[PDB]
Formats: sequence, C-alpha cells, structure tokens
Amino acid sequence: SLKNNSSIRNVIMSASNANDFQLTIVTCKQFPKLSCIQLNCIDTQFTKLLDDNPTEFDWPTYVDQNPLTMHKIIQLILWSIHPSRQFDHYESNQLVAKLLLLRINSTDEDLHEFQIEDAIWSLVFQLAKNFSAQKRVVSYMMPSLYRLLNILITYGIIKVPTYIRKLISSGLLYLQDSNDKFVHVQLLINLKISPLMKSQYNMVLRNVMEYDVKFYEIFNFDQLVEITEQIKMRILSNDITNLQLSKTPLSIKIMVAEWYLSHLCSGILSSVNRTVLLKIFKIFCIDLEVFHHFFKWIEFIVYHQLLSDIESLEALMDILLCYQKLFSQFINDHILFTKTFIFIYKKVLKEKDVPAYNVTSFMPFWKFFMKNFPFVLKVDNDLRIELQSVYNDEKLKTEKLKNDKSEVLKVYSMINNSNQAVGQTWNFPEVFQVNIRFLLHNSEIIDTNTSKQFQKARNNVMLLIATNLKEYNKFMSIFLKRKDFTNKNLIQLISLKLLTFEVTQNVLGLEYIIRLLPINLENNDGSYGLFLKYHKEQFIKSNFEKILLTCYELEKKYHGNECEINYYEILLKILITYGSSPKLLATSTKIIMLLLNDSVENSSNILVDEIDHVEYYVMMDFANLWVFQAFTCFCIKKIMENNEPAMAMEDLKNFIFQIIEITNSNDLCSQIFDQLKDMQTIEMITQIVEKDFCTSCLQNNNQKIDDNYIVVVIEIITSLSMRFQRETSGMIVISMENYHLLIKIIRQLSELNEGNLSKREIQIDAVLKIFSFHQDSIFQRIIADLSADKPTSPFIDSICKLFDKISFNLRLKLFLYEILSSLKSFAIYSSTIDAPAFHTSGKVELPKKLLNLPPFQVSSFVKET
Repeated sequence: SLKNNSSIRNVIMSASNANDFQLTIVTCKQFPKLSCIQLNCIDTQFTKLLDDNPTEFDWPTYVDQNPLTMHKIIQLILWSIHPSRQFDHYESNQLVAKLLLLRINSTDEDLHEFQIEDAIWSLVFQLAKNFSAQKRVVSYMMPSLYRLLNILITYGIIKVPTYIRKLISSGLLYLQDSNDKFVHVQLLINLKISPLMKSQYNMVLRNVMEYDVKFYEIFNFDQLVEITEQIKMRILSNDITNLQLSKTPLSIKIMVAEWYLSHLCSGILSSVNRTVLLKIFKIFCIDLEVFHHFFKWIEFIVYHQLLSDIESLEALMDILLCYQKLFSQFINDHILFTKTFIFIYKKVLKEKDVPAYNVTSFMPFWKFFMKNFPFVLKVDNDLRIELQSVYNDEKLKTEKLKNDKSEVLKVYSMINNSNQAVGQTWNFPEVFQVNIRFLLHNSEIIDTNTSKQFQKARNNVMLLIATNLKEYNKFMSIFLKRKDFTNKNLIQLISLKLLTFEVTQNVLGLEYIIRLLPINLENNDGSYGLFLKYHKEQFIKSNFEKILLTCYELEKKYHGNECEINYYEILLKILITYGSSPKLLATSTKIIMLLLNDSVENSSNILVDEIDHVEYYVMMDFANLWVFQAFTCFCIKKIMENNEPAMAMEDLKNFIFQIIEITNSNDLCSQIFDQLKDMQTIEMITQIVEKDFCTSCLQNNNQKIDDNYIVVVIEIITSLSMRFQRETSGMIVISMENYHLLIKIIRQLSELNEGNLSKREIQIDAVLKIFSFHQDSIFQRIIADLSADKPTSPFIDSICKLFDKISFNLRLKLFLYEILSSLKSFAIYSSTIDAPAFHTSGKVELPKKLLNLPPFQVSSFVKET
C-alpha cells in the first residue's frame, strides 16, 4: 500500500535498457527497466515448479503488471533451470485469457507483447556487443513468445500489418531496423496458405540488401524435403546435421515435425527400444513441436503396448518432463494408461518387476493431483503392494536363481553361491566394453546383463554396496567409462560419498550427445539438493590452480552452477552465504574486479582503480536475478557498519545508504534494492538489521526534519522513504521486535507544522499522512509517551496530545483514507491508555476529549465525513 500512488501513474509504457558508462568499460549488460517489481512474485516463480501455482496467482490481480513482467522473467535467465518456462508463461497468459470480462486490457496485452518484441530489436542497434547479447537472447525469447503467443492469442494478419507500418519509418537506411524485421518475419510460423502472399511480398519489399532474398517459401519446401528424406530411412547423422543447417530458420523445422508426427501415428507396429529414444530425441532437437511429442507418446499409449523393458525406459521420459507433463492434460487417461499397462503385461520374464521409478511417479501424481478418484486410487494401492512383496520374497534364493538362469540360459552355471562376487565383475566387464562403442549386433544381451546386475543388487543391498566400493578401489575403469555406467546402473550416492578430486569434476557434468537413456533427473536432483558441497569443492579446487584442466573447469563450473541453479528461497540463502563468502574472502582490490566477471557471466550466459560508487551502479542495473546483487550489497553494508567507531558508522552508513537510494531513484527497483539490502542485512544478523532500521529511522527523521523547512520534491522523496521505511518496518515485525529509535523532537515538529495551516495540510496530504501513520504504526513509541504523562508533575499539557488534537481538528476531507487512518490511530491511542491504566489509576483527564472525537455510531460517524 506504500506504493499505491505509483500504480495509478503507469500507462501503456515500454522498456529500454541502456548500459552505464562504467558498465561499458567492464562490458556489463543493462537490465530492461520495470514499472513494477513484484519481486515476491519473481521469487515465487522459481519455486513454482511442481506446485499448484496457477490457482493461487488468480487470487492476486497482477495481470496488468505481473503478466508483462512474467514474460521478461521467462525470456531472461533459464536455459536448463526452467525447461517448462515458456509453456508455463503461456499457461499463465492462457489463464488470464480464460478469465476475461472486458475487451479492454485483454486483446491489447498481445499488442503490447509484440511492441516489446519490437523493442528488443531496437536495443541491438548497430555494432553493440553488450546490446547484442541481450537483444540476441531477447530474440530467442521473442521467438518462443511468438510460438506460444500464436497458438492462443495472436493474429497473423495483425502482425503482418504492424511489420508493414514499421518499414515505412525506416525509409532512410537504418542498420538496426532492417535486420529486426527480417529476423521476426523469418520465423513467425504462419499458416502456409495465408503466409505465402504476405511473407513473400514483405520479403520483396526488403529484398534489397537481404541475404535470404527471393524464394523464402521455396526454402521451406526444400527444408521439408530434406527433413522428410532423412527421417524415413536411417540418416541418424543426417538428422543432426539438418538441425544445424536449419538453425537459421525455425519455421521450416516446425512444418517438418507435423509430417513426421503423422507418419509415426499411422504405422500399426508399436515403437520400441532405441527407436523411441531416438525418435523423441531427434524431435527434441526441434523446439517447436513440444506438443507433438506428447501426443505421439499418448497415441503409443492408446495403441498396442511395446516391449516391457522399453516401457520402463519410456517412463524415464515422463519423469524428465516434470512440470511440462502437466501441459498435456491427459492425466486422467494417463492413469488409466498406466493401469492398462499393468493389466496388459503377461509375457514378462523379469521376476523382480521393479517399479521404483514408476512408484515415485505415482507418488508425485498423488501429491500433485490432490484429488480422489475410483480408478486412480485402486491402481496406486495395487502397485505399491507387489513391489513390497517381491522385496520380502527377495531373500529367497530360488527366485534369484531362476531369474538369473533365464538371462544366462545355462542350467549348470547357476552361480548361486557368491553371485555378487563373480557376476558383478562380469557385469562390470561385459557392460563396460561394449557400452561406449554402442555397435553391438544384439540389443538383447546388454539388457539381459543389466537385469542380472539389478537382481543381484536387489538380492543383497550390503553386498551390492561392498561390490561397488571394491570397484572404486581397484580403479581399473576410466572416468569417462564410469560416467556412462553411473547413468544406467551404478549409484550416484556411492560415487558421491567416495570419489577422486579429478573424478568429482567429471561427475558434475555429463555428455548426452550420443543416444542414451535420460539421466536428466539424478543430476538435477543433486544440484537442487545442496549448496555447501559444491562451494566446498570449488574452494578446494580453486586453491590448487594447476595443470589448466580441473582448475579451469572448476572456475567455469562454479559460475555455470550458480546460473544453472534456480533462485529458490532455500537456495537464495545458500547462494547469499556462498556469494558473501566469496566477496568477503577476497583480500585485494584486483579480486574485486573478478566479481565483475560474475555479472558479465550472468548477463551473457553463453556456452583505472575506482571505488564504491561504480559497484553501487553495477548493483543498480539488476532486474530480477538479485541473489548476487543482494549478497554484494549485504557485504558492503556489513563492512560499512563495522567501522569500529560509533561516530564513524553514522557518517558512512548514512552516506552509503543515501547514495545507493539516490542512485536508484525509482519505485520497484528501489523497493527491491532496499528490501535486498534490508533482507541480506537481516538474514546475516537480526540485531544488525535492527540497527540498520534505527539508522534508517534516523535517516528518515532527517529527511522528515527537512520537510518543515524544504517544502519540495515530496513525491520523489516520499516514494523512496515510505518504501524503505515500510521495508524496515516489515523486517522489524518479522523480527518480532517493537523497539524503535526515539526522535520525539521531529515528529512533534512535523505535527505542529501540519496543524497550523489548513492549506499546508491540503497540499501533499497523502505523503504526509502515510509518513505519520508509519511513525505511529508501532505501539512502542506510543506506550513510552503515555508513561511520561503519568510521570510529569501536575496537569501540564502534552505536546504530542496537542498535536494529535490539532490533526484531528484539521484533518477534514483531506482524503477518504486519511480520515480512516486518523480515526484508527485515535482509537488505538485510547486503547493504549486503557492498557496502561491496569494498575492503580494515574489521572490524565484528557481521555474524554479524545473519546468524544472517535466513535463508531450515530452522529460522530457522520462527523468524520
């Protein structure tokens, strides 16, 4: 409510980001300016995945501001962090679209988005390295928005008309204007019948000095032929090459996917094994047909079932899908489909029948679904019991021998005794030799070996652990080979518990270019799990700094890991803790420059000696990815506060805070910065944050003190002050502390000044009232004032009481809200006095005057109006 005035001011507005002069030297990238912060909203988005975020946002009417802001967040920071981010954004937009009551502020939103996309092109301009990365990354975000936007709320004709109007402006040659139109026109994914007349005509107009030139449509036909020929027979290498060739044009790939999807659906024979992984993986390369893959999977589900071993592997894909799985909305059918597979299986030779990956998915569905149905519940209950029963019967060795014998196919070599002792070595050796090459004539043997290894592990957990430990000690297996092994059967936890320093670096990043079973979840889970292990490894890794391999990799990994890791609330504290340590750890000015590296990496993310103010400006550039900025601010604040002199802290703390706030000079950004500085300070120390608030209160009082004398720039000053003061108050409330700094002289002076002139009160009433209300919001100051009256001799008048009375008299018709606040304060004061008078009564006699002024019934209520 502190920033209520600011919201009204916002109109159709746009955002342009300009690099700072200091930033240009360090090649820093500016973050597009935002009308509103909704930082809490930004924080929510990071932890939104695998939770029911959509129903809850509905509660807050942030569609006018947050939805536009949400698009920016989706575009800006997730490569692997938010796989379902564009889809999630579409869902958010879709929800808003569904909840439509008026034509106004609905259809236009799309127009505004188009304008924003156009704005991204403007930012790139000509020959700007910093601008290009932002614009280029912005161009990719715009392409994703165009795919999502086109499907639910976009017009092919309206977009074309806007582009035509735009060229007109660019009659005089402009380097920036020509490229953007061509780039956007190039992959708008328009319907073929509609697009040919319009797209070709547009190209003809821009044909001069254009590389694509004429016959853009023909290129689409040629691309479709190339995609189709490779797809029908073999051409696995060719398919990969086709994407590389077709990287330039997104639209051609989209057309090809539809043709591919139809062919897959038509074939009566069910897809199985490697082909399914290859079919989806190849399709995965083309970004546009995300839905098509899901539809194909469902149809496979709809169609006769494939091999059982493949089905287990297939679920892996579903697990990777995560939040994106929800978009398909085939969950009711899927449960039925899952049950159908359980019903369908008959001729399965695997005794173990492990369902842990499947059991985990079912558990996620129960937690995620939050609903009860007849078909779903019975199937889930039935699935848990069979796995439990096999484990209990797992100890018996006849079932183990029988399962082992079938894969082995030899009756005599049961190997029942010491199966782990010999089979594991064989499993370890047989699997290792052919997995890397992946040229085995028979697909059946590797699977059989894997099944045998799994069975042994299930049979004796302790024995399996011992065997795993033994393999590590021997160290006869290459690290590259080991990574492949970990993906399919070896446990990451065992690798994690005991590993070589060189091995640990290898363990963190795995290459999936070659076709293989998806291992996206285990790696994702470890990263999500902790911040101490990674930081510790980097620190230990950083110190050696040798051989230009592990050390080089570690620096890259740490920077990459922070960017990759989502700014979760739990994660942010860890991130702040690590960032603070990094900043705090450096003992030299040159290292200070190194942090510069982090900001550049964050604003890039592509696979003389100055002093404090430049750093403050760098902190100021930020839009949403504020964990790093917050940590830096907190460290700086802590250093300034800890000057070891009481006098020194006031001189420096006040100056630093004012400069940082003055430099920001904004609303949402300023609020975020104050909160971040406040949040970081509060997080590090509850008392230090309280100390900052007292300093802030003193700073606020000084600003408030000027108010009587200055009489100027109320709007700019109040917005920064209320927001900072409000944040401090929130922190204090959170800190469960009612303690406040004492500045009796300033509040009284302000009240007297306001009371004396009616006209003065009328001018800038909202700013004055909000400030006074914040000051009296806390009951700590009020209780102290009451004590003095009891303490003071005789019947001497109270200045504060007089000021309050004057305000009550004076505050008539200033604002509807102002009156309410005044009434509330008066009511609260009487209650406080009553609370104070709980012992024997100290006589005041000013209560009657106060009581008469505030009433909830009859004439008095009207009197307030």
